[PDB]
Formats: sequence, structure tokens, C-alpha cells
Amino acid sequence: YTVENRAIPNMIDGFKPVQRFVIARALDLARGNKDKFHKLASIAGGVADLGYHHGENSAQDAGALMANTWNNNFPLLDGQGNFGSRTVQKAAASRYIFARVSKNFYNVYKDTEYAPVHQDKEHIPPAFYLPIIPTVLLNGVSGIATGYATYILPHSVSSVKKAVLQALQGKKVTKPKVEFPEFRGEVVEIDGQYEIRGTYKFTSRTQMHITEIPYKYDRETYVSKILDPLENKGFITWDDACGEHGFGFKVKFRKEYSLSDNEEERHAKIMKDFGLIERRSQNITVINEKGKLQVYDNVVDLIKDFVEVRKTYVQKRIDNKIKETESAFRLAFAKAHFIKKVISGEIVVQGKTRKELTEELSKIDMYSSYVDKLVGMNIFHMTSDEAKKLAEEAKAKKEENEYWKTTDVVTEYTKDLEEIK
Amino acid sequence: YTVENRAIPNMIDGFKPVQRFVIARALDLARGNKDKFHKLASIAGGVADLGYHHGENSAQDAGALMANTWNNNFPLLDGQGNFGSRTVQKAAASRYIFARVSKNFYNVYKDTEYAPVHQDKEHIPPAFYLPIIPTVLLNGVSGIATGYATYILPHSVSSVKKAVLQALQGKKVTKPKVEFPEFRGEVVEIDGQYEIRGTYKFTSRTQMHITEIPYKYDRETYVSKILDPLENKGFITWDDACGEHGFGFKVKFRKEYSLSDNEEERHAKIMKDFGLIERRSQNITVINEKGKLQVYDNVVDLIKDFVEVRKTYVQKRIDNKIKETESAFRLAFAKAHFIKKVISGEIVVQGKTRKELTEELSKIDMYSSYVDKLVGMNIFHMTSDEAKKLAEEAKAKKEENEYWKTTDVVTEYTKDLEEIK
Repeated sequence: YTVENRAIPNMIDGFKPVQRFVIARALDLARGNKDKFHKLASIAGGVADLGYHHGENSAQDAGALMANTWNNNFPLLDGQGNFGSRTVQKAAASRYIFARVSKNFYNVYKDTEYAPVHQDKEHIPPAFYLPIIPTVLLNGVSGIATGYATYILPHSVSSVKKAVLQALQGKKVTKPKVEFPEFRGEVVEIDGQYEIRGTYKFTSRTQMHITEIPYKYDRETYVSKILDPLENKGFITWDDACGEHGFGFKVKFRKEYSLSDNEEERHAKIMKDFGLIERRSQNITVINEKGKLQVYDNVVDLIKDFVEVRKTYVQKRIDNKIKETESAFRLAFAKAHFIKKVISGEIVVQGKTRKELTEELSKIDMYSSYVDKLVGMNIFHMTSDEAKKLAEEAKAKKEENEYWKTTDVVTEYTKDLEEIK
Repeated sequence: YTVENRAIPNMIDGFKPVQRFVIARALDLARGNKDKFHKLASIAGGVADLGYHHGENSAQDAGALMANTWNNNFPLLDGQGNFGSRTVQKAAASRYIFARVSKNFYNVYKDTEYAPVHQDKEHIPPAFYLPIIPTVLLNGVSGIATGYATYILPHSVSSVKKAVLQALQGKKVTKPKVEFPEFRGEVVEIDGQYEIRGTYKFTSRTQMHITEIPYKYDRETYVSKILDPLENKGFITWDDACGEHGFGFKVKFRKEYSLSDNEEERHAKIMKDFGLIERRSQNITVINEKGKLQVYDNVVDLIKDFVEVRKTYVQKRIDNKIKETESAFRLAFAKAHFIKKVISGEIVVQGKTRKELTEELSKIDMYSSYVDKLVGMNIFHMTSDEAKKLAEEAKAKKEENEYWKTTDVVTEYTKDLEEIK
């Protein structure tokens, strides 16, 4: 059960079912008003109302996992309170912190009502939501399921948007840049793996300043796994000089730590001894559709197949827009035509009863179908200028009907990317 | 402040302001559904929402004071849980017990919307509610205010109803019978006071069975104030053999307690030594209207002046019924008449605009007054059978108008006593 509904996310929405629960509870609380925040303890209580059944403290941990910004290039939930940064990896209590749906979420998650229904009928969130850009590989996540494991590193945004703009006419795959938020070092892709390299500066011959450490190292683990083994072995003397929105370590080399005269060998020795190279292997494989694992390369093929799935939804919304515009056209044309018929008096209504008038309007098929609104017409409607207004509404619904008949999916998608402010 | 709003009740509703708070909170909780019960802890919380400001535990004591039936001949609040009986005078906790508005309350408290407004604007209950029978003296209550005291004994119901039935044509005052609930003894009115006499039976020469004790004696106080002083003085030996819905004491006379050979002297000696005569002085004086103390005799003069106050309210409701029936008559006559005018086509509406039609219907004063519903007429209304239906409605409102013009207060009150099931 944990391989499909607890641990590992999906292609389309880009989130686990627990993460679907927390964003749906944020949306359900924000149904009253968008701009107000909501306590994440109440969200961890209400995900069980939506159907979460793995403990509300795990929902608090997930609320800390999306509510932070140091593990998210493309944030989706606005947070109020103490959540942390790259320094500390733990947020505060759920009663102290507040969360709400962000403006970026509405910038990405539109047309969510066409989501296919979850197999669990007690899950008020459906199977997978419909954003405009999937975020399963845009943020980075770690997950171990029964017999399977995955580790995902985030990448860029705008260059990936350029890649999808190339891909909509069918071009080649563009390799993105592995970008992490609040990161100041370098990422170099060698033989499939990625060397993540922190920034260290020789302030003098035996003094060093470190501003970037890898993502497996917070303050405490970089002290205890690098700075404390180097300190206890008589190598360096370290001082913690980090900031609120960054890192900083002042390292003084003792006389036992020999430094090579060649810059390359000394650089390799320092960069290996300080652990500032992290050789990460991103496991891209994750669920598509209703529980099938899929191996990809980066975000680009992800959003390619996301667009290819999304095109069917936009074609369905085009067909439904055609149906509703043709329907509103014939309803408003029946409005204007029946009004004009009773302006000219060709249909007599006075001196009569209910059932005789229904059988009288039953002889004309449009009027027979739309009695229930045409008998719903008021003395507001018993005028000529309202006949012209409803004929104008029928003409507007007709021109919108050929507008939705002549439109395409791809131009609509470019327009939908165009209002992203 | 305690002389008018805390301690002593009123004529009309028959309840203290705290008791008005508890019945209004019961009604406010029962606004969703009548037949469901509500926890009296929530009621003691919500009386402060209505404006009670003398501690919610006092509201719990009041909920025990009306929720029981052993101090109430004419009960008004249905209770679910453990409340007690004549045996124990203390109910359970307010969290455990539940209370709701009873069917008897709706049998008595009709036309409550004509209650005059309380002087305290923060009191959501008004000054005094409007039942059909007042219950300030029908249940019995004890109250000590600043410089004043009152003690009230309940009396009968149906004989008092016969007395008010005599009083509505202006007959003499009928003296009721002082009736207490779950009482099996006797009440004899001597020189203004009342001797309440419990039942005691000579099972043999030196054995006695007691089935009724006075209202100042529960189990514990009749043991500690009668049975224990008689036991410690070497007089009797008592055994507690009471039931769930009654009393019982088995008394064996010891040899030191001499019994008189005359039945009257022995009866007087036993009845004085066992305390089974309670000589109670009922203090009838209690507030009328907006805080003025009034001395009466029994329930009969109370319901006499209650009827005399109530006659003004029924006359006002008769006048308001006349006004609303004449209004609905002229509105429905304008319906049928304007429909008939547009059936015959004497008022042209087509080919026209809004303001010209309003100025056209402004020339006829009934149509000028009732444009806003006559322009609100649908194509439902543009028929002849609906003209006949609305003329029938105008005729029904007219016959109801002369029905409310020809009716009287007294016949209405007899009808209102007639559906009391």
C-alpha cells in the first residue's frame, strides 16, 4: 500500500497523496478567503477529514517539507511564522506556524476541476491534480517504498520553459541546469552523477572562509561530520560564522595539516577533506498515472509528457466550450425570437390557461424544448430593447461558438503561459 | 440589582431572568430540531452568550432546579439523564445531563413574539415571555432578595383551569387545592398557614410504616433531623426502606417510648415527634411587570390578571390580522385585476420601455402602489386560470378579513385552550 499511496509522488500533480491532502486542506480552508493564513495544526487535523490515515504528526512533517523554501526552487505554499532556511532543517510546531495557498499555486494550478477521480472514494482529493507545470522533479524529494527508492534534485525553471516552448513543435531534448535554492556553489554533471561543489576562499595562506556547503550538510552535520573530525585529528581549527540567509566558516590551518604547493593538488586535498563535494545520483523514476513507475532523465521530458497529456484536457474543454456556447446561442435566440413573436402578437398567450399554452408551444420544437425558461420570462422580457439585447447575447454566444470551434490547443497553451505574471 | 434581575421571578412568564436565560438557550439550541436533547453544560455556557453574568455553575443549579419533576406539578423542560426524585434533591453534573424544550412548553408558551423588550439591551431574552398559563405559583420557588423574601407552594392545574373558565365571564375567586408532585399525604389550610401531613400507618402496636415525609425533608434530613434524634434519645429504632419513586421507613417502638391509649393523643404525640407535620407559610408576593412587588393569594388571581393582560395582546393580534388580511386582499385583487386588464388588453405593455410603463401604471393608484409585484408577475401570471386563482385568493383574504373583524378575544382564548392535547 505504501508503494502507491504513502511515499512516492506522481507525474501530473507532482505530489504525494499526503501532499495532495495538505494542499487540498489548504485550499478548503482558503475557500472563505485566499489572502488569510491557516494554522498547520488545523491542516494536519483536516487532512484526516479529507482522508489522511498515517498520523497527523506526519502531516506536520509534510507541512514543514513543503512550507520551507530552502528545498524548493518553485514554491507553492505561503508560510507565516518560523520555518527555517538552509541553516536548520526543522520548522517550528504546527500550532505556531501558519500556511496558505500561494499566488504561485494559482499561477500554476488552473483547470484542476478536470482531475480524474481517485480510486479511494473516501479521498476527497482525486487521483492527480492538473497544474500547468508539474513539480515532481522541480523541487527535489526523497522516498523509499517497499523494494524501491528514489532521490530527486531540482533544476531550473525559465530555461525549462524555453525547452517546452521548443518541444511544443517537436524539437530535441534540452539538458537543464541542476539548480538548488539558496545555493552559491556549482553543480557539474559527470558520468550521470552530479558533483555539488561548495565555495571556499583562501583568505590567506593558512586561513579560509567557506560560504557554501552541500545539501546533505546543515549547520550541525557539517560541524559534526567535517569540522569536528578535522578538529579532533589535529588538522584545522574551525569557527562558526554563518549568517541568517547563508553559510560561513572560518578555518585556520594548523601546522600539522600540510598544504601542497601546487594549487590543483592542494585544492583536491582540501576539497576532499572538507567534504564540500557531494557526488549525488538523482533517481528520476516515479509514478505515472494510476501507479506505474517510470524512469526519465530530467524535468524536460516530464513536462513534455505533461503537455502531451494536457492537450487532451484542453481539447475536451474546447469541445465543452463549443457545446455550451452553441447551447447558450440557441437558448438566447429562442429568447429573442419568442419575444419578437409576442411583440408582433403571432403567439397569443392571454385568455388562456397553463396546459393549453404548453401544448401551443409544443408545436414549435425550440419553444417546446425551452418552455421552462420561456415561460420564466418576466415583463422585463416583454419589450423590444430586451429582444435586441438577447439577440445580441445570442450573436455573442454564436461568435464565441465559432471562436471555440476555430481555436486550437497549442495557441491556448501559449496564451495560458502568457498571463503568468 | 438582585431584587429585580437575579433572585425573584415575574408574573407573566413565571420565571426569573436566569430562568428566562436557560429556557431561551434551550430554545436556541432546539432551533435546529425540537426532539433532540442538549447538554446542560452547553446551556450554562450559552446563557452567558445570552447575557447571564452570575457564574455558569449557578446556571447548572438552575438547570437542576427546573429539570427535575419532584418540585414541578406542571413540567416544562424534558430531561435525559440522572436528575433525581423526591428522595435526593441534587442532580448530576451538567456535562452528564441533557435538557430540551418539552411538548408541554409549546402547549403553554405560544405567541411569545409579542413580548415587550427587556430594559437590558444585551439580554437577548426580552422582559417577560408570553405563555398561555403563568407558572410563577404553579411550581413553587424560594427566593431571598435585598430586604425581601418569598416562598411559593404549587397548587392544582385543572381546577384552576375551571376557575379561570369561571373568571373569564367575571365570577368569584375559587380557592384551589395546594397540590405537590409525588405527594401522598394531605394539605390542610389553617389560619393562612398550611399543615402538610405525611402518611404513617400502624402496622401493629409497636411497629409503623411511613410512606410520606414533608418537602423540607429528603432522605438525609429526615434521617438526621427526625430519625437520628429519636434514635439517640432511646425512643424508636428506624430502618430505611424507601423506594425509587416513593418513601418508606420502618419504625419499631422501644419500651421507653410510651404510647397513649387514646388514639388522638397518641396520634398527636407521634405526629409531633416524627415531624411529619410541616406548618408552611406561603409568601405569594412577587414582581409584576417591570419590577414592582405584588401580594396575591393563590394561582387563581394570578391567572385572572394574566388573562386581563393577555386580552390586550390578543386584541393587538386581531387588529394586525385584520391589517394583513386586508393588505393581502388588496394585493391579490390587484393581481387578478391587472391580469384581467392585460387579458382583455386594456393596458398595453409591449412596444414600450421601463419608465413609460411605470408612468402609465402610475395613473391608477392601486397599480401605482403595487408596481413592484405587478411588474414581478411572470408568464405564469399571464393566464386566465391564474387570474381566477388570484381572485380566489383575494376572496379568501377578504373572508379572512371579515373573519378577523368579527372575531373576539374570549372565543379565541377558548379555542386556544381547546387544542391543548
